[PDB]
Amino acid sequence: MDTARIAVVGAGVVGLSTAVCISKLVPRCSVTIISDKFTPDTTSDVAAGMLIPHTYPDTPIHTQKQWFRETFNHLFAIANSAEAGDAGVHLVSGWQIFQSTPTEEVPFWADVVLGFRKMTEAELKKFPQYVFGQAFTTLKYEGPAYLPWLEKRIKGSGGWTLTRRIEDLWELHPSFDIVVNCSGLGSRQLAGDSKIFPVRGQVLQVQAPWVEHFIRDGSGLTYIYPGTSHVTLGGTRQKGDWNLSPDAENSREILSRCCALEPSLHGACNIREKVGLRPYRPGVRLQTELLARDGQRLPVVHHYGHGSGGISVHWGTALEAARLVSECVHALRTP
Ligand SMILES: Cc1cc2nc3c(=O)[nH]c(=O)nc-3n(C[C@H](O)[C@H](O)[C@H](O)COP(=O)(O)OP(=O)(O)OC[C@H]3O[C@@H](n4cnc5c(N)ncnc54)[C@H](O)[C@@H]3O)c2cc1C
Repeated sequence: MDTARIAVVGAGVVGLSTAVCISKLVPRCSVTIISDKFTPDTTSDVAAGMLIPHTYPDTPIHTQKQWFRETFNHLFAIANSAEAGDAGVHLVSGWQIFQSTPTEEVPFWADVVLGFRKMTEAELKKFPQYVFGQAFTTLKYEGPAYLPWLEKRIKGSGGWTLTRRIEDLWELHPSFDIVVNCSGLGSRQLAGDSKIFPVRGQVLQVQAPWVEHFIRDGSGLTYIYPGTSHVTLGGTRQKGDWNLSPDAENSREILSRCCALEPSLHGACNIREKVGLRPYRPGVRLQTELLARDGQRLPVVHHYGHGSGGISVHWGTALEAARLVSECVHALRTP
């Protein structure tokens, strides 16, 4: 037929990024986006948005580092472009502190992020309960702004957004050629894999524009991130908690920790708490599965289980997923 009919389930940041890379990799494409919840309210919108490579347990550290590099150098061109307002990608400076001096003070992502260095004595004076610190400048992406921009790009490519429920993948078989699974935590029901589980995270969005440097205490328990609209203050990592009701004691402990780290936070307004379910998987599922039970073929390339560090690597993972897509499309062309 000389045309390929693609499909991407998932409206998260990676669900759209994958279709972007597919539209710019595969020669002949007709990729569509099909998800229950789109860019107004996805788990990628509630996300803080800082580009800090959280260490994946089950992925090669050089592969993960390269993913962060490929993502960073794309967002870095975005921040220097004219569309940085609409795409919502801005350079954010700040510091990563530590309770005790680590054995090695250089991570695997020092030479990619801008100007990795140590905190001076005068900089260590800003935090009395802390011995060692690091200083650097990264990029933060606003989800309620970045994801709509990706939508406006894929619309130019030729895709469209359908809002329907997909209980099982076989609904796409009698029409679509290949399916791209980017449903995130939802894929637990889609692909049946039980490895992915939800890590609950609650963040208080407070408004205080004087804060302009981010502050992360190394532990995931305390992060203070500046935002273009709401300063994002959070440190909750409950595991297996599907509960999306904002619990109050978390809003107490997060505020106490973050207020201790940055004191000027005392005079702040509009302390509105939201929650989210990180789709956690030891290794981000990125492989081509060919499921077909007493029927015709159905190639499905999986792409989920991003965890707490999926945004900082969403472009590299998109590249690898589009690689599998191109390989399988070639397998369909040639016999
Ligand atoms: C509070 C919080 C803070 C975070 N902070 C950071 C951070 O600073 N840095 C970082 O790198 N990462 C961070 N993350 C992680 C990051 O937000 C996610 O891991 C990642 O964006 C999710 O990738 P995804 O697009 O596959 O999943 P999602 O964003 O959840 O996208 C999945 C989408 O697929 C669709 N879908 C789902 N199920 C179905 C179904 N059954 N049928 C049809 N469509 C379906 C829906 O539209 C859904 O929104 C954070 C996460 C949370 C919760």
